[PDB]
Amino acid sequence: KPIVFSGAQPSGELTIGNYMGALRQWVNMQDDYHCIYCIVDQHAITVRQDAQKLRKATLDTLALYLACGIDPEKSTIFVQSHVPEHAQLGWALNCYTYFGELSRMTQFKDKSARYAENINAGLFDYPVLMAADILLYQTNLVPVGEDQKQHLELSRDIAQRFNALYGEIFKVPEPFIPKSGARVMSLLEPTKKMSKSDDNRNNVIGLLEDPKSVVKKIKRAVTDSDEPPVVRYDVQNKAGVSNLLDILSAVTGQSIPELEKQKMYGHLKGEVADAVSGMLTELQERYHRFRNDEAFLQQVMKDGAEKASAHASRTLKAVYEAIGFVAKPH
Amino acid sequence: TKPIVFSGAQPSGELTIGNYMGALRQWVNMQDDYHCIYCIVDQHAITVRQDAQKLRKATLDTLALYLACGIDPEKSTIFVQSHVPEHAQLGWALNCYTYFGELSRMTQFKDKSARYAENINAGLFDYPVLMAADILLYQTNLVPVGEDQKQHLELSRDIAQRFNALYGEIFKVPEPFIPKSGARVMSLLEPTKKMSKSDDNRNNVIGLLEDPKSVVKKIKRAVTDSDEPPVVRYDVQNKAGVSNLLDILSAVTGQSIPELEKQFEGKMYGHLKGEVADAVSGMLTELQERYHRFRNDEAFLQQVMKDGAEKASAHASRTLKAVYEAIGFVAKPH
Ligand SMILES: Nc1ncnc2c1ncn2[C@@H]1O[C@H](COP(=O)(O)OP(=O)(O)OP(=O)(O)O)[C@@H](O)[C@H]1O
Ligand SMILES: Nc1ncnc2c1ncn2[C@@H]1O[C@H](COP(=O)(O)OP(=O)(O)OP(=O)(O)O)[C@@H](O)[C@H]1O
Ligand SMILES: C[C@H]1c2c[nH]c3cccc(c23)S[C@H]1C(=O)O
Ligand SMILES: C[C@H]1c2c[nH]c3cccc(c23)S[C@H]1C(=O)O
Ligand SMILES: [Mg+2]
Ligand SMILES: [Mg+2]
Repeated sequence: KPIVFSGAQPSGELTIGNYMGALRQWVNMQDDYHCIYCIVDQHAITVRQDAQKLRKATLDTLALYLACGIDPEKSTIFVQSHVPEHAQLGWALNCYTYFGELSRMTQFKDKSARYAENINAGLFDYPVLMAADILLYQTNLVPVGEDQKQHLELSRDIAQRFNALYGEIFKVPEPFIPKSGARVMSLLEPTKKMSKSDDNRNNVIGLLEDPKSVVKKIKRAVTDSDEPPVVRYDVQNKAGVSNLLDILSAVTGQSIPELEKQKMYGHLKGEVADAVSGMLTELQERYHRFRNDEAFLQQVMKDGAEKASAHASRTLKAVYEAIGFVAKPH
Repeated sequence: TKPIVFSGAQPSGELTIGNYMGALRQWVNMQDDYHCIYCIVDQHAITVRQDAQKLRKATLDTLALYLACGIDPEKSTIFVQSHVPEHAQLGWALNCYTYFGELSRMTQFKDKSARYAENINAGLFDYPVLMAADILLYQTNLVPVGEDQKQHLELSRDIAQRFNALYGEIFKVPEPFIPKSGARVMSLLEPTKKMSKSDDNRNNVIGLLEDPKSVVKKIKRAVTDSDEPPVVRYDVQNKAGVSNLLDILSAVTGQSIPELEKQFEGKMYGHLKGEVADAVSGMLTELQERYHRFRNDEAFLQQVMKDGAEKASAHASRTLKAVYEAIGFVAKPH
């Protein structure tokens, strides 16, 4: 069985874009792959977090994984900072990553624009720690949304570069990007993707949004000024309507069967809202159960970090041995 | 309760008289009045490409030379950086509180980028952050380094202050200790660049294990100026090679530059070179008598690293625990 690894930041409440781009695939892959899923709190602090909100968001993210169907008896689930090997491989991989590879990254430039007062070395080094997360587990396949394609390309290049110097230390990982829902767009600015960290909460549908909020947010989503108004797919010219179709389509898997609903944008918006909320209520029932069982959350983190540590330590010893470090005395 | 001292050196070649005068001599001398922790920073070393077999050998070479110089494992904690995972862990955390601009302004990154233009890697750029992690983990008060690391230590002070301003008094704010002489010993054939263990041209450096004959030859060929008559006077701008010899002699003997200039009135650079070579070789006799016994005692080397890593881990994990609590991480279940 190939190995699957993927992560999400506790930087906010997971969104429907997180669900369609990543989490839905994570759940689907649990029988055909040895799946390892991580709450990457070390990545989350590359953007300034209130300390209380970060601890809460870590546990919220864990309960949301569980609520979406990530099964701790099938998959390893763990918190990144609980496994020191991630930071240790992160440093070693820095020494095999070109500065130019990092400065050219779309996320670094975009987040630097968004956080001009906190352009820190963690933001720059983000893809290297990502590569470390992935390569530690001899990962074959990495289910992510479209925005992480470039980062995953670096992970592939780093694995191959290190292997060329030292032998077959790493597996070379490949992305798994879904054909629908890989880049869900912001409701009030459909030219930019939906991001859980957005200060403007109305761009985003969180997985825990009650039915009234969903109606309100979807009703106000930016749509085009065509005359007459019809539901057609043109990302360059009907970005908002196209994103609303993508959301409903990747929620019900039909495509042009909805394109054949030839009504007004308010009919689409009422349907998206009802459909989206029907999904959440099932998820939300499991969440409110998992989130308030602290003993269960602690057991899942404990068991998951122990499982991850066994694999991560094996790869890291091999890396340290290859590089030339004196082994830690036992 | 003694103030805490931390310092490191990379396993990147035989330590030089520059490493000794700028750092190692002070390391030894601070062992009685400070709680001293000294590190072989192999994770920093790999920011420049190393052959794996040479790195492993150089790690033990460096450890044995620490011990031969008088670093005392009864008095000091001695360990290899990679043996203590908290260093990389805090290294990542401090990345998130270090500005990209601060790192791009470091002179070392610029200078090494020029030397290794084919390997300008993210480790070389992030070098000072891991350095700050190494130091801040141990609640360090004083960091004995040569002058070239002054800028890097200023960053460590800035990172500690920045972090404490957000989270409370998690870190001690470390201070450099840089000697008044021998803080930047210069290369013998190119006196405008410092002595460096990593220099491909071995005739630029005096390693701590070099014979008296080898010392005499390298000092003899050291670049000087064309003053006729020769003038033994300290002037880095105009007389870099002669000034470096005076600095080296001053660093060995304790004699001031004015005293040495008076001493060498009417004398030739050959007089200066002979006195430098004799002084340097006398400085090295004791550590050279002991090096091979330390280097060939593998059980001793392993035991020192074992005990040191255990002692380091106890202090580092307490600081890292406090850092992770302050940042907002969920603590690992026990
Ligand atoms: N709008 C989106 N559509 C689809 N997938 C997405 C979207 N945003 C993020 N993802 C995916 O979700 C996963 C987790 O990413 P991440 O934790 O960074 O979420 P995020 O919403 O981008 O948060 P942040 O704004 O803090 O970066 C990744 O696989 C990422 O590609
Ligand atoms: N020429 C020098 N004079 C005085 N101190 C020096 C000199 N070179 C290095 N040092 C000091 O020696 C210590 C260890 O530095 P390090 O291990 O990098 O040595 P190095 O000779 O600079 O090697 P490399 O060329 O690999 O950087 C530091 O405190 C550094 O400031
Ligand atoms: C959450 C982030 C992350 C850290 N480690 C990994 C490993 C795999 C995929 C991802 C990540 S996806 C990435 C992102 O920023 O989207
Ligand atoms: C060896 C390097 C290093 C790593 N961690 C530390 C901590 C203190 C002093 C130094 C270092 S000195 C520095 C240098 O490059 O000179
Ligand atoms: Mg993101
Ligand atoms: Mg150096």
